[PDB]
Amino acid sequence: SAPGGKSRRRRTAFTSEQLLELEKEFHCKKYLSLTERSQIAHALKLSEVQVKIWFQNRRAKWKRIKAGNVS
Repeated sequence: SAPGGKSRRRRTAFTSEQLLELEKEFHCKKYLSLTERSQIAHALKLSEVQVKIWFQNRRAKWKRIKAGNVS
């Protein structure tokens, strides 16, 4: 059963199916250089423009849980 979590701005036209590889690289390495980012982008059908903003999502995960503030 999926964990849900109703916060998601739809800002792209990718699918879980094209995303598989795009997440799979996190199991190879923690970082995707320009040459490396252009592999998956050219591996399926994706747009290196969108890849720029795809990284704007890579902070939400722990902030969902670590929803908290500073003095």
